[PDB]
Amino acid sequence: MDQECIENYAKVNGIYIYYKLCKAPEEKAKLMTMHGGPGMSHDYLLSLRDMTKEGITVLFYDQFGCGRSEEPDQSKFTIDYGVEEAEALRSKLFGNEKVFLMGSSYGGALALAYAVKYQDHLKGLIVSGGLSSVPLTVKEMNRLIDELPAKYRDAIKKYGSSGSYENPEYQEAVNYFYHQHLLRSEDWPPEVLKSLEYAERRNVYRIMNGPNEFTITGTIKDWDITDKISAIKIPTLITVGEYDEVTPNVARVIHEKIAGSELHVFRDCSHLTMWEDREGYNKLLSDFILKHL
Ligand SMILES: *[C@](O)(CCl)[C@@H](N)Cc1ccccc1
Repeated sequence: MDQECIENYAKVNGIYIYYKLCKAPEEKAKLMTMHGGPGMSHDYLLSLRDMTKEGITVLFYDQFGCGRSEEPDQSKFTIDYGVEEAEALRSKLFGNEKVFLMGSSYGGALALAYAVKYQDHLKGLIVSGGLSSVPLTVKEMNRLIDELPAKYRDAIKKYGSSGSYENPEYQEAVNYFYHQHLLRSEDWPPEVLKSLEYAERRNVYRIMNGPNEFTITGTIKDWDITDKISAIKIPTLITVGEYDEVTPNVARVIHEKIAGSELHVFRDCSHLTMWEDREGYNKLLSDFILKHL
């Protein structure tokens, strides 16, 4: 069964980053995880921790300016910097071993940007609810907004149009959206709540993402590397939910570009598929890693 994890606060390429590694028994493969946001934390991905009894070691770590890690210079708020951070961590920790990469949401996109440069260091890639193009995901989310009942749809196009995010009606619509496309549940896990809490307390989510999940005005609103991800040749497991805020259509684009890549859609699921179907999610990412051992 579980055997706790080794927590540390090491110095990466310039800044102090927090990480939590859980390895063995009978380790077969090592796996690094990248939370979403931007500006969240490993916390909400702690369900993937169950894969250790399946011989999978997991590396949970808060990215720059996230969770328990120090915030770098405002200019370092880019995805290209996260990639340099990831590689530095994998190396000054695992040496020159080939590790499996797992990215969730923004982490998925980051995970992709990683493979585009350091795929040779990876043995496999897992992109869950991720994206390769922000403008695309934005276009997809807008549809979801229009598909929401007028009671909330209008509130999102009104108060979200006058900068009135502190409005209760609007905040009411944001919630309905989250309980529909972010996480389908009434008893949200603490891990998620902590990562969400970390998003409102730091500055990354603010400066890179925006007010909320469906109102991106940060510094990635134009990010798009679709014409780059085609160069990835390693085994890729792309998962996405049915009601996923980052539609399976956006997951489809990634599927095309990556040859031989798998694509799995979780019915009755949304964005955080980690808690909606923990056993099935982990099982899928587990067998994926074990076959491409
Ligand atoms: C994920 O990182 C949430 Cl865990 C998500 N915010 C990424 C994203 C979605 C839509 C637009 C930009 C980023």
